Amino acid sequence: ATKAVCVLKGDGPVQGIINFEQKESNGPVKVWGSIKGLTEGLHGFHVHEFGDNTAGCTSAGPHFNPLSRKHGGPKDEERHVGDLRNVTADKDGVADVSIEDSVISLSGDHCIIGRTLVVHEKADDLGKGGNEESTKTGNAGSRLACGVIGIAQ
Amino acid sequence: ATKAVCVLKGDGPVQGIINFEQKESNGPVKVWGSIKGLTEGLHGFHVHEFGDNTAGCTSAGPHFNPLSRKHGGPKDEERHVGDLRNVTADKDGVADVSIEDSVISLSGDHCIIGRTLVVHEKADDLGKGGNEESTKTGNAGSRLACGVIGIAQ
Ligand SMILES: [Cu+2]
Ligand SMILES: [Zn+2]
Ligand SMILES: [Zn+2]
Ligand SMILES: [Zn+2]
Repeated sequence: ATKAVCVLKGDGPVQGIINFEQKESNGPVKVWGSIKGLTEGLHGFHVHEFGDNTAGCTSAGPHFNPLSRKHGGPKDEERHVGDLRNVTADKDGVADVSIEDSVISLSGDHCIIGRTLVVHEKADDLGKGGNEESTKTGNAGSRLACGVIGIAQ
Repeated sequence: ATKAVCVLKGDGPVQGIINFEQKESNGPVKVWGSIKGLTEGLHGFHVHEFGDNTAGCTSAGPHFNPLSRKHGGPKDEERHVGDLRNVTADKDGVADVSIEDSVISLSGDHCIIGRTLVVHEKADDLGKGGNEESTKTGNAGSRLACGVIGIAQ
């Protein structure tokens, strides 16, 4: 089993800690933790290509997309590797994150270690927003907080 | 060619940006950038095992040492993978860094992507200090700033 971690920070009050664990090579990855300081409701959640925080979250590049596919969310084969849909902040602006994803990995050519996890201002429309950008990015607005994904003990 | 980058931050004023470039698999890695806020003089400069910033630089773990060697200088055969050259700050607190290292790598068994770069309170003694601890850590004092090493464009 392999593990990773990410501390999310930005220019505002959004802060979080997200853990990753992958029991088997090419197996599902458990993603869990908490993000606070968010507005209630849906916030886009993505792995961006570059683990480059030199210009804050702006230098993280586009969605991690090694298979050169369209943006999506629900369907494993019809998304970018980095598309992790939305986190949901409850009434108190805390998102309790707990999901399992079978497309990201902590090794091999879908590996996310050394890349940037980003939480967004707005909901990701999952590719169904009805415009061209929806199929590129999901229209999730600004990057509120991010961090580089590191190897964990 | 591949590339990496690291933004070093801590609780004090020490901060910086360090770039990595490796033109060939298992070839030398150029390491260059700048760190500010430092006391004039030598400062230890290490790759630590874990890219875990959840307890600040403390959660980075030990020197990256996949070959289970003693601590040394970068030019020694007996060294940890993570034992890089000390950086040197001028009077104004700025260490402009430019080195090459042939033991770290951006892929393979010595890969440092997803690990942590740390700049220290004082000089690394290169394992030539006059105590036992010298050949464990190099006696470089506290961890002033650190960051996770990410994939760059
Ligand atoms: Cu160190
Ligand atoms: Zn995004
Ligand atoms: Zn996407
Ligand atoms: Zn060492």
